[PDB]
Amino acid sequence: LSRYEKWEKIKQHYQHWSDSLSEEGRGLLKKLQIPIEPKKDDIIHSLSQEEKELLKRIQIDSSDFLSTEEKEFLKKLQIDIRDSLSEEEKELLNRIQVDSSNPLSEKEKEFLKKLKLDIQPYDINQRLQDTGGLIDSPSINLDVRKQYKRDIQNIDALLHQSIGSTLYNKIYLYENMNINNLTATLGADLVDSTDNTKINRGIFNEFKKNFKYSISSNYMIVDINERPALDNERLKWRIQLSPDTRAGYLENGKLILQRNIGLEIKDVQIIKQSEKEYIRIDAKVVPKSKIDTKIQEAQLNINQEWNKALGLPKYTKLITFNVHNRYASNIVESAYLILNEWKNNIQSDLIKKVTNYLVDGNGRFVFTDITLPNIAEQYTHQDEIYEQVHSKGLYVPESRSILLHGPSKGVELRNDSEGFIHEFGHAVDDYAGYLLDKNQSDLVTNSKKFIDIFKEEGSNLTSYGRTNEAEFFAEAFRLMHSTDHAERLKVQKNAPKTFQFINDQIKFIINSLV
Ligand SMILES: Cc1cc(S(=O)(=O)N[C@@H](C(=O)NO)C2CCOCC2)ccc1F
Ligand SMILES: [Zn+2]
Repeated sequence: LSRYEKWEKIKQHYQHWSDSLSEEGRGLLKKLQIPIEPKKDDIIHSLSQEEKELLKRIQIDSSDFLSTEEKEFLKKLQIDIRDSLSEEEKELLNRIQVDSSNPLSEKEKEFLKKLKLDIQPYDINQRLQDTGGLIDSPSINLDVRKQYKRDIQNIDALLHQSIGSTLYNKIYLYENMNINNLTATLGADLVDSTDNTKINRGIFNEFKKNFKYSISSNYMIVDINERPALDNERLKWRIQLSPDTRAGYLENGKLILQRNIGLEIKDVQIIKQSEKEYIRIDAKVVPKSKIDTKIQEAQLNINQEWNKALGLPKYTKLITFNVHNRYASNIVESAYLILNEWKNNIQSDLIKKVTNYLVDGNGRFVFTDITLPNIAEQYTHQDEIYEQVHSKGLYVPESRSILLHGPSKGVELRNDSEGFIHEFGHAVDDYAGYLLDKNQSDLVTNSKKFIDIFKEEGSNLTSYGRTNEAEFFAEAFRLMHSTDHAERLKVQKNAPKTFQFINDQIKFIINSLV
């Protein structure tokens, strides 16, 4: 009631709390709000001459294991490295990335895999979001892992004062959000292709359809009064807190809320602000446990549903929903769609045989909104942090699992179903090689036959198909099972030796005896 009035009231409620903050608890909240960024100087200085030259040339955007932010920071490093080369050199040494696509050299990936460790910012809210709160996951340096733990414990203890039974229902809190923070997929096609000031009604129904609940595993920083959207801020959350939600007052009319809260999506509409269309999200704070309960129930249902269809013992734990972030209900809902597309597009006998092979190794299909290095099915078989990978999808042979990360975007994929089919291609590759040699299991694509076929047809299909034999097989396998016939034909057409090689590996799997 009165924007300035609302502000003043909330501030006063928290006034004593703010006055009691130590210079330590006050520096902590500042660190939480403004993460400590790596110094570009320090980084470049730590490199040797050869590494500088490598970093200088390397096709940064070619890496499939780096976030945009990490790709970008690295590109500034690249500029500074050449920030002392002729204009022509600079224009030339960058005007070839146009027709540039070269899955990096092994020696390039190794270098970047290690450099990625040195370019991380100290970001408490990101750590929590990336791990879904599972802050002991061995996805970062032990020493840094412990500092995060301490800061987080320290911040949890500061945020002890509830909003109160007087204010909760008397105030809405706000949050602007970039759609790409929940769905990088819908995000790049949910703003009307033609008129950017509008929302595509088709997608919006998509988005909305399955948006029932959301979790915050980090500390939401919310505005006491709604703020005009910035650039890519097409989501405008209107949040109602529970009488017992803990928070702290932040200068400039903001609140930091306690981590691990649950939210119930009450209404989602398309609304108009300053002549542009925005998506309004009305949410209500509820206990996380009440949402974790919906998730565990959805997990049990999907497994019982599939254990029957795939004829496995009912109690079989095949599917895991490792869900902790703000687009939670979508990840759950998405898994149903994906497994349906998978079944509607691949011979039932291929599905059963391969899925049984995974099950025999205690494999899983992991649908998640936390980064892949934090999924035990990967990390328990990858001690070296530099070899751990975050990406749209992953197949881990050692654990016979498929990991599929919801929020990210895969290379030239239309949807998550397709990422899944590609991952299943990896599993098919594994099983086939196994069938040929149970006494020395190896991947079919490691066969001399396929290797020669790769050296010949390896570049005929997707750019991503060129990365290596394994991926080429997975990409052909995916395309051979697309929902669009044209794609299925181009493989048989443009890559007949591969097509026949896969169909032959499919036939072999189907024919083998139990
Ligand atoms: C075209 C395509 C790319 C990915 S990705 O963009 O997630 N790349 C990873 C992959 O192929 N996983 O199976 C790589 C990333 C580097 O480490 C190995 C897996 C996932 C599925 C898919 F269909
Ligand atoms: Zn792959």
